[PDB]
Amino acid sequence: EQESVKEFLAKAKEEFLKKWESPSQNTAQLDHFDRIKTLGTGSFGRVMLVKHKETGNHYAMKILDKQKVVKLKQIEHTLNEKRILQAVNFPFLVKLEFSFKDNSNLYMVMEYVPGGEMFSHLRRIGRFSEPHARFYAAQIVLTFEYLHSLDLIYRDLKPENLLIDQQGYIQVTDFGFAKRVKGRTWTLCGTPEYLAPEIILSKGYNKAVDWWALGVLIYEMAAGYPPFFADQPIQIYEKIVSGKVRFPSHFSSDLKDLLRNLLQVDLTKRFGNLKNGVNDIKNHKWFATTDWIAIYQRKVEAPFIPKFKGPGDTSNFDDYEEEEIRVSINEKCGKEFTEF
Ligand SMILES: C#CCN(C)Cc1nc(C2(O)CCNCC2)cs1
Ligand SMILES: C#CCN(C)Cc1nc(C2(O)CCNCC2)cs1
Repeated sequence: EQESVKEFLAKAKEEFLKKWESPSQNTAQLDHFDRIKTLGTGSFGRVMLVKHKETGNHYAMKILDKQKVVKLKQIEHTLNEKRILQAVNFPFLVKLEFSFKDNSNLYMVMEYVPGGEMFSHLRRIGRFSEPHARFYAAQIVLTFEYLHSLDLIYRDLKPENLLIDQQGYIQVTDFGFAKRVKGRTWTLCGTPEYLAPEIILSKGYNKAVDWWALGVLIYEMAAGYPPFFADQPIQIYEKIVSGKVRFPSHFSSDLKDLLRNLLQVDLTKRFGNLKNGVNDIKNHKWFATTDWIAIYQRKVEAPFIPKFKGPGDTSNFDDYEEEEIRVSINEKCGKEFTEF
């Protein structure tokens, strides 16, 4: 609305498109780093703390096995992830420093954020007060304003993907489902508790699914548990498509009103997806105390600072079996990953 916001977003889009159209490639190699510790694992990849041998700097290295990426139908998703991360720039997104590939794997070398996942702190404290939840939610609102103005949808908002930095601010990690979308998209993906009804029903869907997921995240931060849950995914999906939501009595009236408009099952009536876009959220009464410019500038004192001893501390992450990073003598899946 204000011309200063319009010109900020226009410059952000110009700088994104220049890097999008000419991506960087092949900017390091594996024997430039020492392996320290496994920080997370999944069905086709893992994340490892590493140290660069010449500079001494620490990084979070995401390692993807090419053969498993193909088998689980993730080729286009992994190419989206790396092409988007090398082109974006925003205070609340983890930065990609290097990328490269070898006979067996794809590598994305990110900044290391030592404070841990928001999920760990939420479960240890029980629930966040409304001011504490609001500080984190404001950073997500600004991040989605940025991403959506570049025609990007994020599609994986949840507490495990939000890391807490040395200042107590959020860094969003894991762009494995992020995509450049000018109209609608159709892939079934995401985590069950956070999916909007139009994903579950196999519709063509848009950026409104990120604003639904922000309603699930704010509910989970302020209550301690998500609004839709069950033992089996089909039962979760039945609750989501009903959209019946019960709120704890300790929620303020302003919080309940915001959540009824983000958790709106009709996508054409959902906040974030109306004529006024993000400003229906930024101007809602639950955000009346938020200084949007001071949050962007990192000038607000955070609700807490994680406890850690230095840039290589891993005490806020958990323990996994330590496995080899094997590189085959023969090249695998070369054609499929030519652009990486
Ligand atoms: C290889 C090959 C030919 N396949 C039909 C290609 C395939 N594409 C998929 C997608 O889910 C990838 C994400 N965009 C939507 C389609 C699954 S299988
Ligand atoms: C708290 C509590 C009680 N549970 C029934 C709550 C639940 N929490 C989950 C999640 O693990 C899903 C993924 N992100 C974080 C929360 C599933 S069911």
